[PDB]
Amino acid sequence: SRRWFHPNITGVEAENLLLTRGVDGSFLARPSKSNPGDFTLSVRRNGAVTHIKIQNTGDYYDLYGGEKFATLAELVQYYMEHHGQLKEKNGDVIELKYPLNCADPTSERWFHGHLSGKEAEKLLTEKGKHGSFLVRESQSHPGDFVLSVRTKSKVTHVMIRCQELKYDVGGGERFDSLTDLVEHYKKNPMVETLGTVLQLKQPLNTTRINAAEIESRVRELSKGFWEEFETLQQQECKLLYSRKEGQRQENKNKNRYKNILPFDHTRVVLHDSDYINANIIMPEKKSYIATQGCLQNTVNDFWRMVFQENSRVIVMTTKEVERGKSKCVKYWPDEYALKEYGVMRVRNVKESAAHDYTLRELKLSKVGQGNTERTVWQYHFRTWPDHGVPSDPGGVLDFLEEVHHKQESIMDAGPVVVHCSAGIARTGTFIVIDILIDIIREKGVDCDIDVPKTIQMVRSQRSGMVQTEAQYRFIYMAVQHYIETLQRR
Repeated sequence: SRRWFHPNITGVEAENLLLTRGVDGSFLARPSKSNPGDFTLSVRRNGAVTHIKIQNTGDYYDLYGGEKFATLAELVQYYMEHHGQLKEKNGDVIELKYPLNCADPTSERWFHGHLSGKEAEKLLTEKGKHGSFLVRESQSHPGDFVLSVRTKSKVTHVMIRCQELKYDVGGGERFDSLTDLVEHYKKNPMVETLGTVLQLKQPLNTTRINAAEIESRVRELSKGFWEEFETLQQQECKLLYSRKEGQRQENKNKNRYKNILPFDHTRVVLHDSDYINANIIMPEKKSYIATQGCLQNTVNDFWRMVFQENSRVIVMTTKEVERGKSKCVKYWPDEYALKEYGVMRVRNVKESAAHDYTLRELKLSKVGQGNTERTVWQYHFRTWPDHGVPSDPGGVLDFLEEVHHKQESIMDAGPVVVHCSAGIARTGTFIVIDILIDIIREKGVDCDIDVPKTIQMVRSQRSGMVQTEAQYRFIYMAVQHYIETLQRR
């Protein structure tokens, strides 16, 4: 987990922590209380503490005096090692040496706080498998905690004693935080005298729901969304995969933002150089490619990729110059016009304007070979607001239904190409919504969906997909809308 992240702390307290149990080079990150959605990097230097603003533009994380990033975890990783170059406007170096770990277990998946043993047993019974576990506060002995584990099946309760600030299960080693304890016993499982192993394989799932009762869950979260989202973020340390190819000198100018790079193990490798800032996304039979908006020097690469991957549908989530900002170089010809882009040729056959989007029917082929020609349908979503999300998800739902049918009607088509600015925020929101609806569309409303687990899966294929709580909520709203305007049928 992001040990260096402190969820319910204030600027003043954060100083006290670093001034008492931190040294020079000590750091932590916290949500900003002054700014909804923003964050702060409290660093200790020269016996004193600075607070560096980390803003979430809605598309990425912007570090004042630093770079832009897809996740906080990738941010800290970047300054904690290779290219440790964090400076003040004076030009002096701020070093991140020692993560100051948080004892507060609140946004841990396994932590349920105030909860009864009868309630906990219920959950573990019908939401659990071998290895499911959770940690609640003891109703019985206050200050202590109970670990409850599921393993012809049983549930087992182990007391966790809190003595003089440390935690122990009644013997052995005494830990500093409940997170320390849990990690230890995940790795070093408690055993019974009668020979049962108390395995801790995965926290008990509290986010999976049945699509039918989506309305009841949205009710609860709206009463929350914030907790669920934060718990999702606390998992991004499990996703720090290699992005070495994107860091090659030759590939640097091929990225819209230098530190927002494709994971090596899912990047699109261009044959016939080989680099593009794009990742294949496969749900765990429609697949996706998530990519940044084009750069003037990457347009030929965009079409190479489209041709190579056999994509027949493109989804463009950014509108034509939103206001005073380049979010994508125009990479398609004017209507009726025909253009070459390196070895690739594109004719714009026709444009249909809908209310929420524009459709361009494009003909793509390699130069020299007429036989390689295929129609690519570019779906250009136009009404996404400059700030936040659409008030109503209907326009988005309608847009995806059309994309889905187009894709479904074209035999043996490759991945649907989805892109926005950096290719992680709206790109992430559309893809997840589409994956969720796909599941419902195929399996009906008596099916299990887990929004956060779905985002996690996708985030293991491209960095930091889905950026904001608003996007998180909107995904929920979108799915609820689909369910409702479906049951009425």
